[PDB]
Amino acid sequence: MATKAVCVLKGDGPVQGIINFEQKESNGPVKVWGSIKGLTEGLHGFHVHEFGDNTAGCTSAGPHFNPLSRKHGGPKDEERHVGDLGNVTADKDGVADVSIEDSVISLSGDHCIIGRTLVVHEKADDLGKGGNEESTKTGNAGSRLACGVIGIAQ
Amino acid sequence: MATKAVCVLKGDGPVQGIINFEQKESNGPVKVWGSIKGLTEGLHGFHVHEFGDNTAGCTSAGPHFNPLSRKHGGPKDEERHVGDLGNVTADKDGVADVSIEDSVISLSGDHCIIGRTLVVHEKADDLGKGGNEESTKTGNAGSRLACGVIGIAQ
Ligand SMILES: [Zn+2]
Ligand SMILES: [Zn+2]
Repeated sequence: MATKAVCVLKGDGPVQGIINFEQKESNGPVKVWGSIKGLTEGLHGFHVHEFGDNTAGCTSAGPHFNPLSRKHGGPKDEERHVGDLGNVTADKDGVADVSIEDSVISLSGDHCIIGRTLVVHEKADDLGKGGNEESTKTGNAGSRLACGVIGIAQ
Repeated sequence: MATKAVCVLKGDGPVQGIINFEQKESNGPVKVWGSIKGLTEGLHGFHVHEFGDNTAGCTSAGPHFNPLSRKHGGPKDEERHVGDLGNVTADKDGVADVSIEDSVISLSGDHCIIGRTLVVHEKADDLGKGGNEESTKTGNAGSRLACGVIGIAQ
């Protein structure tokens, strides 16, 4: 049904952004693109979380969206959360230019991410390869800097 | 299979609030309740708009959600937009304690309002009885005071 979606990211700090999603075929991949500003230079975990609940800011978004009950990985791993979109990279000006294609998320059906929350994190996602409990759950990406509900777009 | 949703309404003015949605059965009504502050005493149009797109504030939400291409009505009318939830009423302190039950909106299927935008309006919705062109589109409810994307809730 939905072929386009959009998310406005905001937080308590300076991190702000707009991410676009496009899926021209229901059984095809989703392109995810846009820009995030206000970030510290370097890598930042970038995940779809389960709830589109911003009533307590990014905290009420709950955990990584994981309907298949897998362990956390990078977006190229077979073992991954549906929500695991890896890292975005901020340049020296604090701007991350996002350009991702993904085959696991969907804008329709059981992996559908409309109505869930996109979150950019304080630290790099260790892609589930950090050798501890936390790595297998969250990637050690730490704090939530900005988030927004993924909405249907024209 | 969502059975709960939530929406944080924010705007450029004093209007803000949190609205909850619950739909225990997919063939059943959706209960809509919560609290919005900052509103002038009396009736305010309360609608689901088509896009969950807050890139230009409430303007980018587009028109009332209307997948059946009907004219604007009140929620008790057969001729209504899916998104036509009617009015909410703010008391003398500016508070609307919202409590609605509606069987045309849904949290799944064709009429699913997850990922769409809830908007509270400046003026009363005339429920399509205003006799002018605008009544059949917006109910003459006027500008958008606060809005948010409807998200899946726990
Ligand atoms: Zn994960
Ligand atoms: Zn309408």
